[PDB]
Amino acid sequence: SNVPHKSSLPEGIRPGTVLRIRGLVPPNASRFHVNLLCGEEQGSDAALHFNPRLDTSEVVFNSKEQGSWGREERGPGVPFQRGQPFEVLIIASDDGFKAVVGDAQYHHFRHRLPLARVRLVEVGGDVQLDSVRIF
Amino acid sequence: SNVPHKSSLPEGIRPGTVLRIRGLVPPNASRFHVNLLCGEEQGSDAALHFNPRLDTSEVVFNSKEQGSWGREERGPGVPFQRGQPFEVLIIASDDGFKAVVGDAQYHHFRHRLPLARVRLVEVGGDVQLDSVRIF
Repeated sequence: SNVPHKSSLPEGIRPGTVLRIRGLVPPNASRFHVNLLCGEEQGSDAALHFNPRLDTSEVVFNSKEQGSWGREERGPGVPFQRGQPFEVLIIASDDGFKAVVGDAQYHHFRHRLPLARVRLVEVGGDVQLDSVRIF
Repeated sequence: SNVPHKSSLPEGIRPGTVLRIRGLVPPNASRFHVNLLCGEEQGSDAALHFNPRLDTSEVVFNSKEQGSWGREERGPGVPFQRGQPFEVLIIASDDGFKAVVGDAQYHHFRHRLPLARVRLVEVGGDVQLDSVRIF
């Protein structure tokens, strides 16, 4: 494992930016995450932390600012399964991020940090990442 | 076998809206269309008319305002084939519609009508639809 994926967003992201993540959850995965970060330094603020937790069957959403985590939000269940492929859309809108899993909107995360600060996508944890694409 | 597919959008669509269309272009297909319409009336204004033409090997984009069509825009060649499945994203931003076809950004259509007018997605013509989803 032990390596996160990083993708720069040269144009930043605006309402209408779509991140498509395709991958599969390894059969003994505990957790993985997708972070929208505001810069390339290791403590940088996270506009969005999307963290499916399959050892506890839940999906946590949060933000991180000046080094401290915000309040956890969480969706209905976990739309991921060990050993199973997935396709996630993270869609930037004017008032938040829409997290789509499969064929259904899973959660709407209202913006906590300004959208214009987001500068990179990071994908880490127990996941087999097939493809990260920005549209 | 096939039918005009309508998705009603009573709250409209906002920037950061993804229309995902999956289907088959059947073996003898001439052309098909995805319309973002402003109402349910016959001949409603169209914010976007997306029109792959298999018979002429072009993809046409246009609008229909106040009864008459605008000037057509064309994408580069035809990324559709008779007898092949496809995935199209139509992504609404503040300034236009982004068309993605099978992992490749394909064309950008600047708004000609205010996005707020859109009330209905219609998919018709020579296509065998798998799914239409609006996120």
